[PDB]
Amino acid sequence: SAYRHAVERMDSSDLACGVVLHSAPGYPAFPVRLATEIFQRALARLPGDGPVTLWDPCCGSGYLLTVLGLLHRRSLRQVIASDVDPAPLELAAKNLALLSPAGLTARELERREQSERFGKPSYLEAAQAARRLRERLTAEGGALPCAIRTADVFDPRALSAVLAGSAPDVVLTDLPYGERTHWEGQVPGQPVAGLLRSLASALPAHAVIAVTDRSRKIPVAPVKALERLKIGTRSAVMVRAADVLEAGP
Repeated sequence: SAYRHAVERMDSSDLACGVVLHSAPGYPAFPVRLATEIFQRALARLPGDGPVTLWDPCCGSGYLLTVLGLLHRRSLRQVIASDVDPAPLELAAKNLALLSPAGLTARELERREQSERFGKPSYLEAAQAARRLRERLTAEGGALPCAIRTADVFDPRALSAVLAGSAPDVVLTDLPYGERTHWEGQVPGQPVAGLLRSLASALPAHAVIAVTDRSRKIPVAPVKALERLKIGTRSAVMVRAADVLEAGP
């Protein structure tokens, strides 16, 4: 596949994992360029272009959702994060804190304090990145409403509490490594199918569900794929919520 939206390689350095946004040893970053490509492909499959509610129900460290929240602030009404275990969620919460000017100010201050203490140039590189992100966030809509809760995405009855009355237009998630057959591989068909059915039970009919994995092709049949892409070692697939429901059990 070719980049349709992220056509020219951007300066995504301010959003790099471990600069302003928070890194973890146990969770991967996600490439910014691919994140924005997938998100823009999903937006292109929505009926209209009003403000979008975006949900990541396997949010991990929250890096992915936070990249999208900042980068695509102008296109977003709110973001929702959820995942099954407490460990990732502590870090996801730190990342989501960056979706307000106050959170970015706090991170910038932390980096400036680290500069004074340690003297490493990178801390000041990070403080300036946080300042720039805050300035863009302020100009592009201000604080982005966000919520984060624990929930098992495979349990459809858990979902209404995560949504708290919101109707997500886009789900975008990087599949958790524990759902893979093994660490090297990919999530198999039955788990993917169950994930999609669970989500579609909670979403409005028009919602676009976009999932990505380390694989050549993510199995969704008998659901019809709206669209697929392959970039590097990663693939993505998008489906419509209404179509998932039409496929049956």
